[PDB]
Amino acid sequence: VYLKTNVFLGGSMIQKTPQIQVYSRHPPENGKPNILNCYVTQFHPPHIEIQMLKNGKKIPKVEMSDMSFSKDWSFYILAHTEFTPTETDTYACRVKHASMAEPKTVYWDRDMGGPHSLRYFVTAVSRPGLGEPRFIAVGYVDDTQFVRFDSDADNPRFEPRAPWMEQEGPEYWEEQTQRAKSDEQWFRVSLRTAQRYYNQSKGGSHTFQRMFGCDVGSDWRLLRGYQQFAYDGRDYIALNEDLKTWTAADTAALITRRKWEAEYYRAYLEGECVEWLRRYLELGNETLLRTDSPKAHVTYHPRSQVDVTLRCWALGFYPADITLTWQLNGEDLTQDMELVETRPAGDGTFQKWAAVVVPLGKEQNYTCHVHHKGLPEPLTLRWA
Repeated sequence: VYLKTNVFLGGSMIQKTPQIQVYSRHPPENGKPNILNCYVTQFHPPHIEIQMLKNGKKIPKVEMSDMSFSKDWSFYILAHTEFTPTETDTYACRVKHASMAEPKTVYWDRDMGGPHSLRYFVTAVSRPGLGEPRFIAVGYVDDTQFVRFDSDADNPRFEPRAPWMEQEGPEYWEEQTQRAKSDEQWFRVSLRTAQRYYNQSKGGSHTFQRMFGCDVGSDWRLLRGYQQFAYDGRDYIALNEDLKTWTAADTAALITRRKWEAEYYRAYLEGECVEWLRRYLELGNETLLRTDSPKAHVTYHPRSQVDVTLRCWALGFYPADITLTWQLNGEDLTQDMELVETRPAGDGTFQKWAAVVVPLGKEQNYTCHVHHKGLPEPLTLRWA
């Protein structure tokens, strides 16, 4: 359940270049239909334009995930589209973002080369000249989105984004919608305050983020409870682990702290939040409690006459947490490892790979190990 920020606040824009991965949902086979994914992460500010192209031209029908961010505050988005690979057609994803001179085009390269949490990620973005600020809020149980709110839909309200949430009745949706609609006003005020404060121009769009929720262990004790904010991508104020005090970042916030300094947030983070997490887990037990172990395998990409790339894959796994490792003789190689960030397949499962460059004719000495929760014990594989 949504938590209300019980008090208002009183009262340097960085830019982060997006990384992009372009990949199909299932292994490609010519002539067989598939989903092509364009996964864009690690970027700030959140305004971004994302195209997918077949043979140079824009594909019109492309789904976009609700936008969210990770704990370092940077944003991600997953775009995908229906397609059927052939041997000849090319596919790329083109990204346009404030942090880059030109748009950036990444081609689909057909070879590429427990505890629980309940978390909300909230974002408000002022569009001065293009109306009131756009408010968005997305909830997560572990690695699974389950609710979303968007000021941009007409008569917006909290909505289930996991089918198992359809069980909850109108009481729930009303109360959640009401808390979202209240937080949005807060963000309006807060966006106005921050602006005024730094003497900023009424033109510039600005960004305010909030993250809040629950980390629980095996023993169901609160490992970590969160209530923190970023302004323009940068830390601003955070409830401490003590659930009593605040860490402010700059000076503009150090007066919001003195007008903020407990039981209120502790009540939520130790009480309601852990309670509803437990509830969400039952409602979606058949899937949230599942454990899809990963389909690992090693592929081989020989460039030069001396050395080649070996890539350890891991496909179709849940939950998202995982460890891939390359080894030569029990020795570890995580040093000269290229290792993409973990990515959604779109079906609720995840993908990842690790790569190393090795001396041609010696691909047999290297060994990959896949450590996933859904694994009896670490997995062992290599090339033959």
